[PDB]
Amino acid sequence: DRELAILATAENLLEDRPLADISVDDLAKGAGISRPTFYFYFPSKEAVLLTLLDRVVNQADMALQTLAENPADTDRENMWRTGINVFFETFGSHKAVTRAGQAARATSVEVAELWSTFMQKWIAYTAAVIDAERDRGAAPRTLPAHELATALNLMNERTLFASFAGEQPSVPEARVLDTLVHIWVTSIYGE
Amino acid sequence: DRELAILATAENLLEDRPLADISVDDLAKGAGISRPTFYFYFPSKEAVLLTLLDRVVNQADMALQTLAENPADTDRENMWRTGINVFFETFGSHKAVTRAGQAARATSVEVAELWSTFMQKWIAYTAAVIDAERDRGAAPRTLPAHELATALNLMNERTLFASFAGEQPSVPEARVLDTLVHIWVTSIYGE
Ligand SMILES: CNCc1ccc(N2CCCN(C(=O)CCC3CCCC3)C2)cc1
Ligand SMILES: CNCc1ccc(N2CCCN(C(=O)CCC3CCCC3)C2)cc1
Repeated sequence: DRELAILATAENLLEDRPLADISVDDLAKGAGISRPTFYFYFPSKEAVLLTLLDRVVNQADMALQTLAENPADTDRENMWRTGINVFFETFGSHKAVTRAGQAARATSVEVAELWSTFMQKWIAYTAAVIDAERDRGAAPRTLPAHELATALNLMNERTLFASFAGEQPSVPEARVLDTLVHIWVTSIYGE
Repeated sequence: DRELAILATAENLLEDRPLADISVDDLAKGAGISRPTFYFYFPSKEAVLLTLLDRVVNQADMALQTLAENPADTDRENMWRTGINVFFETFGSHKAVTRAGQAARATSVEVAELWSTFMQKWIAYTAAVIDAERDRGAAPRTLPAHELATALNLMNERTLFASFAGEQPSVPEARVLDTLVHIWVTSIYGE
C-alpha cells in the first residue's frame, strides 16, 4: 500500500543520511502523501525504522528456520557456514537498515528488545546444536555450551557489523564469512 | 589539581546517570568550582569523558606493554589468559567510563578515533604473536593472522562490554574470561 512506499522511501534515504537527518516530511514526500496522512500509517520516523528492522530480523529468522528443517548433505564445517551465511546475506543486503537499527538500540527500548529477543533465540539454538554434537560424540565437552554460543553469536554481531560498515578496524566483507566459520568450528570441535 | 576533582566527579556521576543527564554545573559543583572556572580546565562535558576514557585506554595499553616485556613462566593458555585479563580488569574497574565511552563513539569523532587507534594497535600486536607462534611451529597456518586477530579482538570488545553492562544476552562476568580464552586458544592453535 502506501505503507510499503513509506518503508521503501525510508530505506532508500537511510543509504545517504542518518535517521536524525530524515524528517517525517521527507518520508511522506517520497511516498507521495501528506505529513498528516503519514501519521495514519506510522506514529513516528522511529516506528518506520522499527518496522524495517523487524522485517530484516524476521527474514533472517525464517531463513535459519528453513535451514534447520532442511539439513544440507555436506560436512560439518559447511553446515555451520551455511547457517552463518544467513546472517551475512540477510543483514548484508540491508546495510543501511542494519546500521540505523544498531544505532537506535541506544535510544529505543523497542529496538533494543527486538535485538535482544532474537539474539537470545539464536544463542539458544546454537547451544542446542552444540549440545547435540557433544551427545553424539562429535564435539568435546569443553565450555558450557550456552556460554560458548553466547560469545560466538556476539562475535558475529560485532564482526559482521564492522565489516558491513567498513569500520577501521574490520575484516574485509569478502573474507569475514570464512573468518567466522574458522573460529566457530575450531572453538566448537577443538579439544 | 581541580582537574582531578572534575574527573573524579564525572566518573562518580556516570555510575548513576548517562552523560546527557549530567550538566557542566553538576561537574563544577562536585569539584567545588564555578561554571566559568570549569571551562578553564575543560571545554565541555564531552571533553571530560574523552579524558577519562583516554586514561583508561592508556592504562590498559601500558599494562599490556608491561606484560609483553615480562613474559610469565607458564604455559601458552595461561599466557593468553594473562593478556586478555588486562582488558578484563582495566575496563572492568571503570565500567561507567567504559559504558559512556562506547556510547560516545556514535557522536564524537575524537572518541571514535581513540577506540579505533588502540584497537588497531592491539590487533597488530595479536597478529604478530600469532605469526611468531606459527614460525616456531607451535600454531598451524590457517586463517591470515591479521584477520583472525581482528575477529578475536572484536569478540572481546563486544563480549566484555555485554558482560560488564549486564546486557541480555551476556556471559556472566565471573565466566567471561575463561570463555574468551577458550575461543582464542582453540582458534589460534586448532588445525
Ligand atoms: C550487527 N550486524 C548485523 C548482525 C549480524 C549478525 C548477527 N548475528 C548474531 C545473531 C546470530 N548470528 C549468528 O552468528 C548465528 C549463527 C547461526 C545460528 C545457528 C547456526 C549458525 C549472527 C546479528 C546482527
Ligand atoms: C567495550 N568494553 C571494554 C573493552 C574490552 C575489551 C576490549 N578489547 C578489544 C581490544 C583488545 N582486546 C583484546 O582482546 C586484546 C587481547 C590481548 C592482546 C594481545 C594478547 C591478548 C580487548 C576493548 C574494550
